Amino acid sequence: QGTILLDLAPEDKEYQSVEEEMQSTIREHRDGGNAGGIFNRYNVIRIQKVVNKKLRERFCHRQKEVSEENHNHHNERMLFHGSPFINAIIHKGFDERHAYIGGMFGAGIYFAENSSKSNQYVYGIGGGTGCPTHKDRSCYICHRQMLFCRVTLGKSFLQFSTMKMAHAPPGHHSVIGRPSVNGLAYAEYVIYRGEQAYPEYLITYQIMKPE
Ligand SMILES: CC1(C)OC(=O)N([C@H]2CC[C@H](c3cnc(N)c(-c4ncccn4)c3)CC2)[C@H]1c1ccccc1
Ligand SMILES: [Zn+2]
Repeated sequence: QGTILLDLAPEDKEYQSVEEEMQSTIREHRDGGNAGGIFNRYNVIRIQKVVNKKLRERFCHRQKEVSEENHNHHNERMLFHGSPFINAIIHKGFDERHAYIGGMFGAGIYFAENSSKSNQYVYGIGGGTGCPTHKDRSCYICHRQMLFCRVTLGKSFLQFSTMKMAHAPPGHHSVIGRPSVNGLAYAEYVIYRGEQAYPEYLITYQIMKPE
């Protein structure tokens, strides 16, 4: 009924596959490490498959709708997501009702192809005040969580800024904020319907200090 978390073993190719994507999508960010910490690698301590009959089924039902309106192409894609609400997400699914127009963001759920981008948000916008125990955005002690999700993008509307969007434009199912000068540095994939993202993998890790 609820969700069941399935431990993958490091010997399992799926485990290796998921970690590789994470480690390899670490990229340098213009903030000197202020948001997600200074690190050149992660210590992946755990990777669990998220199994939830209800959620999978809703996700599949939505994927079919988007498909009929996108010429039978649901445009599914694997993307990362980091936020202080992962534990809620893996049990109740993504819920746009917690997405609000504010600051540099529209009322949608944001994803990223780069694991280090998602890491910048695990403790809040701009990293917030860091981990709860040491209030350190660069804590190497506390364990972090991020999701490698299945994301139904359907027909994406491309634009430079995504901060005052309430829903995907007419005819579309997602919005991609693209790089610009004086703008974004990495593309941001946004959905406005929770059902368009299934949290396939729960990644437990720590950023490692440089050597
Ligand atoms: C900047 C935004 C646009 O990028 C996101 O992806 N955000 C999501 C993160 C998670 C959130 C969310 C999505 N699904 C949920 N299910 C819950 C959630 N929270 C509390 C209780 C129950 N559920 C929260 C909505 C916006 C936002 C966000 C908000 C605050 C911190 C980090 C990230
Ligand atoms: Zn800490």
